Amino acid sequence: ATDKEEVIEIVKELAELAKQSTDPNLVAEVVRALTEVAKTSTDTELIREIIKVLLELASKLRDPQAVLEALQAVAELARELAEKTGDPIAKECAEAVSAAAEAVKKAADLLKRHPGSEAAQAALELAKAAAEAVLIACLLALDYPKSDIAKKCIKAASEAAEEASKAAEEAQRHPDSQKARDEIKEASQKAEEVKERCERAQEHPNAGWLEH
Repeated sequence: ATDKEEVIEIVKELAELAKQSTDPNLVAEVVRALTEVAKTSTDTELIREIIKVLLELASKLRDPQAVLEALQAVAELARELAEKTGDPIAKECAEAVSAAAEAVKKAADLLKRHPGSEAAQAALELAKAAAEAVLIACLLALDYPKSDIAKKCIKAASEAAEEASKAAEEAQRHPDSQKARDEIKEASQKAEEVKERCERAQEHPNAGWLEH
């Protein structure tokens, strides 16, 4: 623990390095390593910050296995962070992430079985959009746990995760239904708007790449 900011700078190098690698084993190690630090740290703000790095990483990983691995880790640390801080939102975020990962896993599994089912393609898109909404909503929940914006965007993003799971259920039953495709796509647009509305609410640091 040379310094709280130092370790924070360390994980970012690991996070950025995780995105650059094209080998799945090395990425899984980065998650496990990032998960170990937070699992051993007694500094909630350090844990909180590490989760934020994991949220952004899941957004940028291009391997489905690595994404789910990132979402699982976020769920784990978020649940631990909620118990420590006794903060309910951290629990809410943890549940929403798990709901999001599950729908993604369900939809991706289905599409593999019916690669030509447009309704199945629509279901995966909804699960992806729902997941992104959860990621952005968790980021607000962690930064502004007291804000009502975070309360609303977590409730909506959580809602999108339940719909994403229901869409995968109907799609499996009716892989050949155009109506089911249209409904899922309609629900997908709503979830995408949630993500965009919540993203606009977050405040980023006025620190350009060149300054740091």
